[PDB]
Amino acid sequence: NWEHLLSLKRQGDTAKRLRIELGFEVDYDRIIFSAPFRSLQDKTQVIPFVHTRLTHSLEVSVVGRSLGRMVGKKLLEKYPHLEQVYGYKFNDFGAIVAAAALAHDIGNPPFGHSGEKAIGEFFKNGYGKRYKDSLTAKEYQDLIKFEGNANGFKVLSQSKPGAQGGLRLSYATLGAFMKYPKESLPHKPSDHIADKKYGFFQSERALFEDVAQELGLLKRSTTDDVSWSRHPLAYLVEAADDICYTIIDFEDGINLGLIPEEYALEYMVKLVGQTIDRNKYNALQETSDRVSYLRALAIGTLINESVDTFMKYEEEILAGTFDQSLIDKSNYQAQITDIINLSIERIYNSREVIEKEIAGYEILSTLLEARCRALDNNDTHYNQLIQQLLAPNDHSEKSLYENLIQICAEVSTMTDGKALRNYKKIKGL
Amino acid sequence: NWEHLLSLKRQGDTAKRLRIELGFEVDYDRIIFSAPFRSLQDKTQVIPFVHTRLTHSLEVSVVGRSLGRMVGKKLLEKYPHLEQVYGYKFNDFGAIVAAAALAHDIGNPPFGHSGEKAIGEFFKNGYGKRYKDSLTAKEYQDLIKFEGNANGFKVLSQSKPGAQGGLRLSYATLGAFMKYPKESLPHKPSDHIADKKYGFFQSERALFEDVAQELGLLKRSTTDDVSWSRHPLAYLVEAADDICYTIIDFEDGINLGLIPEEYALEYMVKLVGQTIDRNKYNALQETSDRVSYLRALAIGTLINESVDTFMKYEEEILAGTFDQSLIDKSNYQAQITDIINLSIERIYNSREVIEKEIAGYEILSTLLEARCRALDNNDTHYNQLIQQLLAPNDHSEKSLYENLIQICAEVSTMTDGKALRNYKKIKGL
Ligand SMILES: [Mg+2]
Ligand SMILES: [Mg+2]
Repeated sequence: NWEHLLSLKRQGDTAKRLRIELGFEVDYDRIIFSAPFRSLQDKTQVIPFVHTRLTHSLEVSVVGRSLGRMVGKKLLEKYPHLEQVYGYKFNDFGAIVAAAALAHDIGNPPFGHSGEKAIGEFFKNGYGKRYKDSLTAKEYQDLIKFEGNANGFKVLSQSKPGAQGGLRLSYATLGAFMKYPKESLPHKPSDHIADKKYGFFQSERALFEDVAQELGLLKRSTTDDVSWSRHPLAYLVEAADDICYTIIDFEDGINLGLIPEEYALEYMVKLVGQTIDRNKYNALQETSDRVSYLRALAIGTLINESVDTFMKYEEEILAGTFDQSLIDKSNYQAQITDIINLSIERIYNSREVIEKEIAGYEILSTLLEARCRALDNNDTHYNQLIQQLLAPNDHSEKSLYENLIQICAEVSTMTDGKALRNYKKIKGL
Repeated sequence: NWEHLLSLKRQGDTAKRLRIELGFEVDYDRIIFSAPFRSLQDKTQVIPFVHTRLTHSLEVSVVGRSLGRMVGKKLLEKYPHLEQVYGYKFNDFGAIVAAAALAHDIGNPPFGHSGEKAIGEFFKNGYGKRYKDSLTAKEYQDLIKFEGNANGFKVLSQSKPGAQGGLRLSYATLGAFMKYPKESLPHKPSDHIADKKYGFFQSERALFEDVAQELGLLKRSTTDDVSWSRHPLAYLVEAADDICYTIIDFEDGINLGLIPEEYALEYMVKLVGQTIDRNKYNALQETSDRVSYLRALAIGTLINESVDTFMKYEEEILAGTFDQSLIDKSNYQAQITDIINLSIERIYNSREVIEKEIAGYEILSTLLEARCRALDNNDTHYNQLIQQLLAPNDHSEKSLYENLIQICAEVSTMTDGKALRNYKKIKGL
């Protein structure tokens, strides 16, 4: 039911909010001005001009806003009652998808997936193994299979003294942000696209249950482990992100010298052939302009194809029977796969990227060990100094799992500069 | 006439474009993906978390989008025919103002106004004085009173082989971007707000004349020096920029330790008193959260006040008789002035900001002198090396003024990193 999916409800609301009577734009406005989003300006994208996480978020938001606007147009033309009595507009869908896409990278720890694996391995085989017997199975699982999507949900909606609900985003935006509406256990029960990872920690189970019950998400789990169907706009958000990750990593790889210019045309002829102006392409004198020209065309065709795919399986998506992505139903699957493999071989496996990941591991391991050692023995002078350096903000009487997840969130959201400086101080440099 | 002001015309168009038959959102989308806008991620805001030019542009765009949406609502309710037959929406106004505000900092040289003065002084008393007799009075004036607004217009609309019209933005966006629709001469003929500076160089006179004739801007000059009235949405763009420059420089100054916390409340009580929740403010435990809370409130009230002021003088603004800014008609003028003066005394006059400006002067002077010396004698080996290092892109048979303005644009749009590296290479470091 689309009426419940486009909920304007926020945390702490008592009276129901109706479309015909704050707005989805306000979510984007709040995310833009938020400190965690601003902090993305000092966070890199594990590549050797090259995009930072802030620009990637910006570009993803721009693709998601286009996808959502077209999808809202088509749904409003398919469900007249959504605008006749409920008063919804395609700009609403665009705003929801753009706000969800803008914050999709707000909780990811530095150094890419290597940082996530470092946080996981710290609690699996490192100093964090001591907490295994003091936590429940799902809590420990969250600790060992730490992902930045659950951390991003935590950042977007975590209460603090004087700020309940965090950014207080609308429930539609929160639902679109959740790509994996399931708990930390069981680990990958099936081949469904939404079961690859989890989207919320144990400290957010009640809040996401409230969000799902407000949005009317279908309960797909018959056991005691909660799991819901994906929000239909989460498909658009993820498709936008994949389109950017594919076409823009290739642009960045080509412009940085890691990928020769020939592969650009070689893997973009199929994508851009239907709309390329050959005279304009040949008239361009710089490689950067040509690759930008190709990137714009490819993004446009992929956006249109994703909209067509979404409207092809709307009923299946709303029922929860869709087990793959919108980009997986692409006619350009071979070319997309070839581009992804070439990017993996030339960028992600480059020395510079490997070197950086090896440093992240040592920095994150050191910081996590220092924070945990301070947590266990908060009486020594060195531990008091560590607490002052890394957690001067506040202190409270919380549980062990809450403290550990707070440590993980604080370490994940540090800027590369702040993390490196703290690691050097702790290492006496 | 508002119908002509909301023009969808772009460079090279032959058939007229009508609202009821590409869209103002496309301008924002293009600016986001443009290389010059991306380059703002490596450009600082001459302050010692602290905003870069990209985040300032982002925040300004967000304020301008709010202002434009409210102003469009009120104009559509005041002119029913703008939506009944022409089919315009308030989202159009919001998109135009947001696109204009996003690119307002795209042509400014580094090191703030110190860089602009360095470029001016290079041609006034430096090595550039040799070109005074080889150029017209207005051309030389443009060289010596170089501003980043004209350079931003150049960046947004300058033709290149394979790219005619640059980003090919809509004419409404270009009109809203132009804060000073006048030539380089005469220099400040009156006290009008639009006559403080100029908005386009001599190489863009024909293009901006075409833009003004398409938008129906009123010719305010009876002499041979062209000058037009401000576009009504340029007032909103400038008001948004001033609101951010005032409230956010104060936030940055407070958070950086240059401004104590007391002045925050002292100068924000009047602005935020009508909408502040005292319980929420006192419950916050960190200074950053409190100042963010105050900044959001102040931005909201200033936005509403600016909308009210704009609708107060709509007829005067459309006739061209308005000689001041929207922020100049504020009831909070004393508090705004006090905040600006405190920011000037504590941030802009800080050592760190002074030191940086003294370095900009030497870097920009060195780079401009090297480029000019390469231009005059393009036969020596050293000059060929300089041309390869600083201008490898392309070469053409252009006039002296075109070459000099191209040199100025290229130097102004270099990233701080690229500029510093080139200056060190030239200095043999
Ligand atoms: Mg992404
Ligand atoms: Mg500004």
